Amino acid sequence: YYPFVRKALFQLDPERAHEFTFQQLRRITGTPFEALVRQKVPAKPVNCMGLTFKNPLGLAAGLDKDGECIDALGAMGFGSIEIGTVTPRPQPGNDKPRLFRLVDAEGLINRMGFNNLGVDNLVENVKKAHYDGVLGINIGKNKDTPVEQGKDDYLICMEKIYAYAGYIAINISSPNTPGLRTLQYGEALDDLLTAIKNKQNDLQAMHHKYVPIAVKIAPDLSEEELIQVADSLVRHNIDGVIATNTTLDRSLVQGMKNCDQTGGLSGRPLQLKSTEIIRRLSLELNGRLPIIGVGGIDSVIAAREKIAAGASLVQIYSGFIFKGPPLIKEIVTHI
Amino acid sequence: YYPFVRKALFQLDPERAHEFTFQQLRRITGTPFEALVRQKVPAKPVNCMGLTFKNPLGLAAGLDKDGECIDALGAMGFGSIEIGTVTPRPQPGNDKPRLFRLVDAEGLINRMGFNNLGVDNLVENVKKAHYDGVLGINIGKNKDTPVEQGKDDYLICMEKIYAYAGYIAINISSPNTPGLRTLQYGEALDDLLTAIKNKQNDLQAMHHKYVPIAVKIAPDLSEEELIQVADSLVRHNIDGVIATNTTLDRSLVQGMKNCDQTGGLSGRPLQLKSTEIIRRLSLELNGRLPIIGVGGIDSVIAAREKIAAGASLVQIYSGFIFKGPPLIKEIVTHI
Ligand SMILES: Cc1cc2nc3c(=O)[nH]c(=O)nc-3n(C[C@H](O)[C@H](O)[C@H](O)COP(=O)(O)O)c2cc1C
Ligand SMILES: CCCCCCCc1cc(O)c2ccccc2[n+]1[O-]
Ligand SMILES: CCCCCCCc1cc(O)c2ccccc2[n+]1[O-]
Ligand SMILES: O=C(O)c1cc(=O)[nH]c(=O)[nH]1
Ligand SMILES: O=C(O)c1cc(=O)[nH]c(=O)[nH]1
Repeated sequence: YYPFVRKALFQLDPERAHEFTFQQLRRITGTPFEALVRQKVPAKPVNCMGLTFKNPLGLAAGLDKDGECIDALGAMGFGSIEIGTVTPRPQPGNDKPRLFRLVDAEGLINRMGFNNLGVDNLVENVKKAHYDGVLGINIGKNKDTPVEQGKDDYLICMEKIYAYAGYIAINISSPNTPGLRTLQYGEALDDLLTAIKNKQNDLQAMHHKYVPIAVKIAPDLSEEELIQVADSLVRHNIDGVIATNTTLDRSLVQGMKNCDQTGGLSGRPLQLKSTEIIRRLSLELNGRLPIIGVGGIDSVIAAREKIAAGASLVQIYSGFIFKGPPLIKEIVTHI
Repeated sequence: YYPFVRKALFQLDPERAHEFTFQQLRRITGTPFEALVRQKVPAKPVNCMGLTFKNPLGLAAGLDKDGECIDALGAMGFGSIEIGTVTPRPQPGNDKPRLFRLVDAEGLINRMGFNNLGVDNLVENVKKAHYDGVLGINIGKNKDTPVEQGKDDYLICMEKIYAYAGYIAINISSPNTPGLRTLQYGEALDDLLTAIKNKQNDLQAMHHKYVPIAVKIAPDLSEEELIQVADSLVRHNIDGVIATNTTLDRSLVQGMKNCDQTGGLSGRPLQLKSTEIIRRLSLELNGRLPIIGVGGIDSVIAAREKIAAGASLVQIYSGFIFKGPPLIKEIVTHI
C-alpha cells in the first residue's frame, strides 16, 4: 500500500526522498527486477499529434530529468513518459533547499532551476531503454544563455534528440530560470517558434522521421497573453501544446507550511487554475492543435475534467507523489 | 482507520450500509462508546447569518433526515449539522433501489424522494439532542402536495420547527420530487419567498427571536436563472443561499456503473460545477447575503476553492462517506 511507503518517504527531505527512490529504480530499470514496480493496466490507445499513445496518461516532465528510469517507470503503466528538462550543457540548478512539500494541500513547491546532466548524457540513457510507450523529451535553455539567444539552446538539443524522441517538448514556462517565461510573449515567441519549426523540417529530411513538437505553457498567462500564445502556436503550425506548468499563485495554500517559499506550486492547489487555462485555451485553439493537460490531476475525475475542458491527453507528477503508482492504474483504467 | 471501515460497509448496498451505521450511532450515543466517534477538532469560529458557527464545516442535509444521530455526528467535529429534508407529513420516498455508489468516481446517485418520518417526529428528536453547534433544519414539500401550493408545506414546517432551529433551510432543488425545481423559477420563487418571509416575520413576533432562512438551489440552473434567483433572494431579504444540491449531469461519469441510474449525482463528479455556480452567484450577490458552499468537497483545497469562489461556510456529504471522519478534522484544521 502506497500510504505506508509515503509516510516513510515523507520522513525524508523531499529531494533526498526522490534521490533514494530513483537510486533504487536505476538499479532495476530494464532488468527483470522491474516486476517489483510492474502494474498491469488496460490498453486505451489515443491518436494525438500523429502518434498513437498506448494510453492517455503520461508522466509529466521533471521526475526523470536525465532519462534514467524510463523502463521502470513505463513498467508502472504510463502510456507516455516525458523526460527532461535537459539543457545543452549540464548545470547544477539552484541552491538547496529548493523543493518543498505542502502535505495537507497535497501540493509541491519547487525552484529546481533545470538541474540536469545535459542532453548528451540523456541521449546515452535513452539509447538503452526499451519502452513501448511514447517517449517525449523536454528541452530548455541553459541558465547562462542570454534569453535573446534561447533559440540556439533549443536547436542544439533538437539536433541531438530528434532521432530518439517520439515527441519533443519546448519548456518556456519554468519560473526558475530568470526571464525564461518572456519567451512566451510576442515577437520573442514568434522568432523561437519559427526557428524550432524550421529545424524540425530540416531534421525531418535528415533522419526521415516524423517527430511532433509541443510547447509547454505556464498557467499565469493573462487572457490576452493566452490569446496571443494560442494564435502564435496555430500560425507556426506547432503540433501541440502542454498546458500547464507550475504557478506563482499561493492563494489556496496561505497559512500553510512552506507557502511562502519561492518557486512553482504544483499538485492539488494548481488543479483548478490549470483546468481553467485549458478551457480558455481550447476555446481559442478550436481543435486546430491538441492540448496535453497537466495540473493537479489526482483522480480519474480530475483527469476527466481536463479531458472535458479540451485536453486530448493528460500528464501527472505531484499526484504520482501523493497517491503513488495506484493513481496510474485508476486513471488508465477508468478515464 | 476509515479505509478498513469503508471496505466493510461497501460490502453492503449503500442504503443498508447507512442504516447499519446509524443503528450503531444511535446505540453508542450517551455511552462511553461514543468516544469511538469523538474527534477533537480545532476551534475556528465564524459568524454567518447572525449565528456563530463552531467552525466553517457543516454536515449537509440528507444524511440524518429525521434528526436521529445529532449527538453522535456532532461529536465528530462538525461546526454545524443540517438535518432533513423533512416534510409536513411522513412519506416513504421512491422505490428501492434508489441510492447508488460510483466508487471510482467517489460519487453517489440518489433518488430518495424525501423519505422521512415527518416534521413532528424530527422535532421530538431535536428536543432530545445535546449538540452545541448550529442545527440547520431542512424542510420540503410532500410528494402529493400540488407544486403550485408547495409553499403551504414549507410554512407548516416552519411553525413546528421555529422554536427549535438554529437556521431553516428551504429545499427547492431536489430532482426527486416532480416539479419541485420549478419553485426556483420566476413567479413561483417570488411567491414562495414572500410567503416564507411573512411566516418568518409572524413567527419572530410570536417567539421573540429571529431564525434565519437559507434557500438551497440547484447546480443545473442557467446563468440567467441564477441571476434571477440571486435578485429574488436579495429583494425578499433571504438570510442565505445554500449552493449547491445534486446534478442531473453525467458528463464525468460516462462508462461507469450506475451512471444511467436516474437521480442526482453528488461527490467529486459535482465539485467543479458547484464551484462555478457559487462563483457566479457570488458575483451577482455582491456580498448582500452569505453563501453556504456544498458539492464535491473532499479535501482542504476543495473546501478552500469554495471559500475563494465566495462561500462563507462549506458542507460535506459524499466526501464524509468516501473519506470518513478524518475529512472533518482535515478541513476544519486547515481550512
Ligand atoms: C443520499 C443523499 C441524500 C441526500 N438528501 C438530501 C436532502 O434530504 N436534502 C437536501 O437538501 N440535500 C440532500 N442531499 C444533497 C447533499 O445535501 C448535497 O447538497 C449534495 O450531495 C452535494 O454535496 P456532496 O457532493 O458533498 O455530497 C442528499 C445527497 C445524497 C447523496
Ligand atoms: C517509488 C514509487 C513512486 C514514488 C516516487 C517518490 C520519489 C519522490 C518522493 C517525494 O516525496 C517527492 C517530493 C517532491 C518531488 C518529488 C518527489 N519524489 O520524486
Ligand atoms: C461512520 C462512518 C461515516 C460514514 C458513514 C458510513 C455509512 C454510509 C455508507 C455508505 O456507503 C453510504 C452511501 C450513501 C449514503 C450514505 C452512506 N452512509 O451514510
Ligand atoms: O526545474 C525547474 O526549475 C522547473 C522547470 C519547469 O518547467 N517547471 C518548474 O516548475 N520547475
Ligand atoms: O431525498 C431526496 O431525494 C433529495 C432531496 C434533496 O433536496 N436533494 C437531493 O439530491 N435528494
